[PDB]
Amino acid sequence: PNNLKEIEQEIEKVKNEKDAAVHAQEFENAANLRDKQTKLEKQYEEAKNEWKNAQNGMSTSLSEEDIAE
Amino acid sequence: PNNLKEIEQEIEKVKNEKDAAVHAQEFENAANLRDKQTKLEKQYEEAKNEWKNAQNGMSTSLSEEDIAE
Repeated sequence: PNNLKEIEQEIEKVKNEKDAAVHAQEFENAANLRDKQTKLEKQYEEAKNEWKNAQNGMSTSLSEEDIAE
Repeated sequence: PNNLKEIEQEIEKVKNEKDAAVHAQEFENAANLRDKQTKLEKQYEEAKNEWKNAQNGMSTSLSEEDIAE
């Protein structure tokens, strides 16, 4: 639902940014990025779990409209 | 003269120690070790240069005792 998409993208760019710091020996910034990534993943798990939890709230059923299409 | 040896040994263990921090994502310790390694190499260059500076001061001569041995 257009939420875990962008959140996952931020995790990707953060990981690349940390890799650049590691190869450049900029460990001062790398330490901050490591904690930031953990923050992103922590909220990522909660956001995904609540989404699938709400998915079970409603049941997807077919209808003659779908077959008509 | 037991000077470049001891400095090189400390540089060697520091280099391995930094790798331990990097693989363990201990970036805070990595920065501290990185500065220490640079400081040691600074002393290594000075000690190595001044060692051969003293060596060039005198010239080794072949005494007849060396031939006798």
